[PDB]
Amino acid sequence: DEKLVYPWKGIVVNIPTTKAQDGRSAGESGSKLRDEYILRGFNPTRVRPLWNYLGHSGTAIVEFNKDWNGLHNGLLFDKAYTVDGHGKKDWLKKDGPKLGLYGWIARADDYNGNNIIGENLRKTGDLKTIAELTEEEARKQELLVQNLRQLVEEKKKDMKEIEELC
Amino acid sequence: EKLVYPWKGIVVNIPTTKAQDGRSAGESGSKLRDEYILRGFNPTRVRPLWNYLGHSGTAIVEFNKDWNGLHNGLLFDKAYTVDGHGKKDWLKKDGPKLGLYGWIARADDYNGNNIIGENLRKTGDLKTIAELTEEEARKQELLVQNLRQLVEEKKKDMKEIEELC
Repeated sequence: DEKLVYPWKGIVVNIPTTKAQDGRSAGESGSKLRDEYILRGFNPTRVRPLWNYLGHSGTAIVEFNKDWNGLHNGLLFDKAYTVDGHGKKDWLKKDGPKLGLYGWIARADDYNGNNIIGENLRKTGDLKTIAELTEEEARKQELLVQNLRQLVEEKKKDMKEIEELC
Repeated sequence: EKLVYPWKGIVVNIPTTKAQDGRSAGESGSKLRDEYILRGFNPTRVRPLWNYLGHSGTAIVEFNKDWNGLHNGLLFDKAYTVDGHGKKDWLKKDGPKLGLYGWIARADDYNGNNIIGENLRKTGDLKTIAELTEEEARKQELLVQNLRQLVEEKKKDMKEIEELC
């Protein structure tokens, strides 16, 4: 199906910024936003705003753990904003003025995209397709059980040996 | 039939020698241990049974507590048996016997009212193969579940993600 950015990443936009005398924008460290997401159960490792020549672009990348708990967290992050009426599709409606953060998990569109996001997604990660991953993992598992059953199967044979002698 | 745990071997007809004082003596049996080792029988210990004459002409062969032990002991047993030197062979009133006669220790020996039985009860207890053989493959059919369980779990964890995706 659709691919995603490994390691899993979150995109949030519409961060409030402030323009200083020199004309550069600034903003919160995002560790404030990290904490919130932590308290929310989203357990991200890192929240870094994307910078440019002006400074804070009003967008940040949310970083999740490489493992399967990561992907879990990120998806939650995604479903939250989506159900709150603050998904990407919501960010993009020309339907007017937007209030508060809008956020979504990073897929191929974002990785591809010709902009400061896409540029910072390719600098840091690679596309990967869920099922492809989801498959290898249950294959890696159906694999050991054999090897275990094998080892038991063996011990069983070792036990019929003795009985056959007895 | 039951057997003596830890597994033991009985060998009889060890040659002995009578000293001036009227006591019998014999080899240490570590010589016999070594032979059995070279034979693949891998015993831990061979100790002759003594009394107040000294060497009774019989020794107990000791095997490891584990399942390799029982294996070794049984081999020991089948060897002597096929060599024409089992217990049934030791006991025929059919005449004069040459060389060691040996056999693995079962209930008869453990019970028996003699220096053997007395030294098997002092050192071990009867146990019935199947009873043991059972618990072991039950202990095993048991973990595989618990493993499959753990995998079964990870599989569910994986459908979760797919269901969200």
